[PDB]
Amino acid sequence: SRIGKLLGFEWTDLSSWRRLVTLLNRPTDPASLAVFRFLFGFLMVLDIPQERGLSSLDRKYLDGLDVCRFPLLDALRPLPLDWMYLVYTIMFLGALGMMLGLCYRISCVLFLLPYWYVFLLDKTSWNNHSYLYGLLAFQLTFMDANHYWSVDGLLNAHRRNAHVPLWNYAVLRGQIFIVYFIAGVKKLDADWVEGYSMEYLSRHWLFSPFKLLLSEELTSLLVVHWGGLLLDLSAGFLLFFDVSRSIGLFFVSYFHCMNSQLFSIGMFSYVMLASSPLFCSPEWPRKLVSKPGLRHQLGAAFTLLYLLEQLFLPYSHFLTQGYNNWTNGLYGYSWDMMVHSRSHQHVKITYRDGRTGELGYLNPGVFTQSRRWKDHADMLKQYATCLSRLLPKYNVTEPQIYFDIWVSINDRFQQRIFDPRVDIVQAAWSPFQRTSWVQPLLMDLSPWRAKLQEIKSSLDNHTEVVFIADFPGLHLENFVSEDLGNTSIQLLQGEVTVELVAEQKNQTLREGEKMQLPAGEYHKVYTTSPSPSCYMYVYVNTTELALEQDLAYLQELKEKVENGEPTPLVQTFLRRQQRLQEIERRRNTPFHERFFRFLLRKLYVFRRSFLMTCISLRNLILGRPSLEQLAQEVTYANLRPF
Ligand SMILES: *[C@@H]1O[C@H](CO)[C@@H](O[C@@H]2O[C@H](CO)[C@@H](O)[C@H](O)[C@H]2NC(C)=O)[C@H](O)[C@H]1NC(C)=O
Ligand SMILES: *[C@@H]1O[C@H](CO)[C@@H](O[C@@H]2O[C@H](CO)[C@@H](O)[C@H](O)[C@H]2NC(C)=O)[C@H](O)[C@H]1NC(C)=O
Ligand SMILES: *[C@@H]1O[C@H](CO)[C@@H](O[C@@H]2O[C@H](CO)[C@@H](O)[C@H](O)[C@H]2NC(C)=O)[C@H](O)[C@H]1NC(C)=O
Ligand SMILES: *[C@@H]1O[C@H](CO)[C@@H](O)[C@H](O)[C@H]1NC(C)=O
Repeated sequence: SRIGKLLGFEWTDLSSWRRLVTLLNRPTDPASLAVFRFLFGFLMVLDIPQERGLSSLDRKYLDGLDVCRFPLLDALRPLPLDWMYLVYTIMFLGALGMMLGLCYRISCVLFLLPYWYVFLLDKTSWNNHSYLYGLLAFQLTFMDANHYWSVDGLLNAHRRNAHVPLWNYAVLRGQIFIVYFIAGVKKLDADWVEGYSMEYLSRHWLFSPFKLLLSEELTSLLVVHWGGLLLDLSAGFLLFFDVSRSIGLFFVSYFHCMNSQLFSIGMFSYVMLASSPLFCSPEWPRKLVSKPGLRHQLGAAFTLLYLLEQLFLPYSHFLTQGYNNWTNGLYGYSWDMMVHSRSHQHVKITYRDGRTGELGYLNPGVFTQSRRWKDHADMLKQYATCLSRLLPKYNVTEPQIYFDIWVSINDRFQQRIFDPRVDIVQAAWSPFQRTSWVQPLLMDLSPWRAKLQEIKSSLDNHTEVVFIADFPGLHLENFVSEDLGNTSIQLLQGEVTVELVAEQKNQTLREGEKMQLPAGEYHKVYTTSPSPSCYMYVYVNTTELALEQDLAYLQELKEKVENGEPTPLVQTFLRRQQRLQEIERRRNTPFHERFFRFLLRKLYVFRRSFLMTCISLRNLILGRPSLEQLAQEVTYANLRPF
């Protein structure tokens, strides 16, 4: 029958529970599962000492210097350095055991435990590939892949050349299809259909022949955005059918190779390439060489429940209102890669003393190791709690901490994200309720960006225009510098007051009015309307302005008569010229020198990781020697091999 030829199954097995159970447990050849197991083990062995932090473990959890952690659960506290090195050693031993296929269950447990522990230990390092690695580890733990091409066959003849059930293939195929389909359906965004996101990626040299047949706007619009969506849909769909197998495999391989070359994601693309050929016939590596029980019901119930859970999970942001933010939820467990970009401008942290009442300012990125806390509420709350418990170390009383964070998403209006008058230390945050101290985004200016495009077709190219939207009640204080000549402010919408404190003069502005700000003084803008206000700064100050004035003077002198202690400006210009010549030389440099330097750096990373692991194991087993020998070993370990 054509139905069973194409779909691989019949309808009459779906009529009964027992018929479905008997259908889902047909035996098959284990060769491709063993090939995928070997490839996944080798890729994880190569991937552990590079991205997970085995080399950089000594400066992430160094003793003495306290860093505000960001765990999912507040009870989690990391172990000291020797125990963390022991945990990474146990994880590497489990990865080696999964790679060689000996003692498969214990190896899968010893790989599944510390990877999930490290993934739950840190929220700032969440990504798509770590979550995919955790899901693939949890999937491959339960399956049996030790029946072909393994040391377990040599150590035991009972587990060599044996059959495997169908659901071990079905779960992995469903997982890959779920990842592809969820990425494709999450790429249907309002900012992605207009091509604003990742619009600067078309300037890369790997798109060099694509500019030969298409214009730059056409290459940036049709190929990057729509072509990626079509490639995701085709990678989801074409691998199921036997007619579209080879062309779909070629497209998947080309897409994964291009994404591996274009970005710095790591070894995610190689793992996707290793999981790509699983959709073929289950005897494809073999040609290269030459009443049901209760567990049958368990292997189907687990498959159905896991598929339902993984289908429901990426659209489960409607229950996580506590972690909800401007866009949606947390990041990483939604498969929406490369959709949004950030450009942070300024962060100001103020503190008021609880006893003296004095006001002071803190450093922007003090006591923190990451830059991902400026977009999420829970990380801000944990940072406030950490600063509240840390600030008495510097002769400070019980503090009041006020934040002021400005951010822009996908080149929009720079507006505040939180209210700067709410103390976060005494504030309330719950995972099951909507937060009350998050400013909503102003999407009403979205067509007026095109009007801003008209402003982008306005005046000199060297001029600068900044779009600022302000909430009612707040005030923006700025210091226009002395060099900022010809600085003007134009009001677009609302009612604002501009105040100069040097002469104590405040004026009200109307729509369309223009004002000239003083240079070298502090100024403030207040919103004095019930509605939020939108306005624009038009100014040009910089070395571009100075060089344009000097270029006009030199051009006038040239057309009149002529041709066209150290010197820091001349040396800076020569350094920029030498930077351009070094870029041109790197383009002209053959690949072998860069490859040798890359291999030397990777060998240094691997050697430093192995030496630090050996030093930590010697300190754990044989105790801690005197500090002179330890300092000598630290100096010897950090030395480049050469
Ligand atoms: C300083 O203010 C702004 C730049 O900050 C400029 O003002 C423009 O004035 C010129 C004519 O002088 C007009 O063509 C432009 O349309 C004005 N800018 C607007 C309305 O966007 C100019 O560089 C300086 N102002 C003056 C009066 O010279
Ligand atoms: C110009 O008018 C504004 C508008 O009232 C004044 O701004 C206020 O400043 C005072 C203290 O300077 C505060 O007590 C008020 O709460 C502010 N108003 C708002 C709505 O926040 C500004 O001080 C005036 N400047 C001069 C020089 O008179
Ligand atoms: C405003 O104009 C000044 C012109 O001096 C710009 O500054 C120079 O700034 C760069 C850093 O961006 C320094 O490396 C140079 O040494 C400065 N030149 C000097 C001091 O002669 C400045 O970037 C412009 N923009 C702002 C926001 O101030
Ligand atoms: C005041 O602060 C300094 C540095 O923070 C330190 O000596 C100590 O915490 C305080 N000293 C006294 C005498 O209270």
